[PDB]
Formats: sequence, structure tokens, C-alpha cells
Amino acid sequence: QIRKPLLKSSLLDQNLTEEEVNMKFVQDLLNWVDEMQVQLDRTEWGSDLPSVESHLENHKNVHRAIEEFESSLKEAKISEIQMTAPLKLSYTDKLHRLESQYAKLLNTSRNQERHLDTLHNFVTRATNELIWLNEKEESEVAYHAELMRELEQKEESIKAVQEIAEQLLLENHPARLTIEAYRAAMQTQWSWILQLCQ
Repeated sequence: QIRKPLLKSSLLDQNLTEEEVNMKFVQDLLNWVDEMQVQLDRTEWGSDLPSVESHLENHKNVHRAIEEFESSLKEAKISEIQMTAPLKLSYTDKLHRLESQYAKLLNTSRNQERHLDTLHNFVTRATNELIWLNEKEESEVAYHAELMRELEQKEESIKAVQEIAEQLLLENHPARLTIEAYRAAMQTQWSWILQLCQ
């Protein structure tokens, strides 16, 4: 799902001058950063646990690639020294644009990484609660006493997932939709389970 930035070496048996390759190089790098920013803008969060895992993992690899991309940024940086008039002015320009563009993703990649993270935690947690709740349908429904005691404990722990969602929403999580979805589903089922025992 992602390409390696091109290796200077790959341009040898092409004949052009040291500087001439530097120019292609910095350009391919610029291109890399562009196409990586689109993919990223395009990013999806997922609306259930499996899909969240999936986007999360997918994004692991995207982020990793963005981080290793630094070696090539450094090569571009140090290449300016090899540059000369006439091509130098053009090169510095591209390098500086690259430096800046690259900073933007990788600042974007990081946010997206932390967002996927919090999302994954939250969805795990609401899922598990919802599982508990759903199988308590059984169970209750099919003591006394120790039951209404159990419910009192789950509240603390439910009451808690709720405070997470509240928080993540207040923070305006990009996956605000799916978070609210889990939050309300959980609170709905809880509310009903309670209403069974009364």
C-alpha cells in the first residue's frame, strides 16, 4: 500500500551529473510527500472493532514509512552542499518546500495515530460492556441480592466508559460519530438491563 522513495543509486545507469540526479531526487521526495498526504487526508476510522483494528494497523505501516522517510530527508538536506549554480537556487527551494511539507504530515500522521489509538481503546471498552450487558439478558432473564450487588459494581465501570466518551467528544475526536454511537448504545442497554430487575 506504500512506495519507497527513490534511491539515488537507481539513477546511475541513467547518465546524468551528480547535481542532475539530486534534482530528480528532491522531486521524487516532494512527490512522495504529496501522495502520502492524500492517502492520509483520505484516512478512515472505522465504525466497529474489527474495522478500527484494521485502520489502526494500516495506519501503523503508513506511520512507520513516514518515519523512515527521514533518512531520505537527511540525504536531501546534505545534498544542498553538492549543489552549484545554476541548479542550486532551484534545489534549495524544493528542499525547503520538502522540509516544510514533510513536517506537516508526520505531524498529521501523529495525530491520526493518537486518534486511532483512543478510538481503539474506547471501542474495545464499549464493546466489552455491551457484551456483558447483552449476555446479562440471559441471566437475570431465564439471587438476589448478590445480583443487585453485581449491578452496583458494573455501574462504576460503565459509568466510566461514559466519562471517556464524554471526554473524547469534548476534545472533538474525528471519529466523533462512531464514539457517540457506542456511548448511546451502551447507555441504552444498561438502562434496560436495570429496568429488568427494576
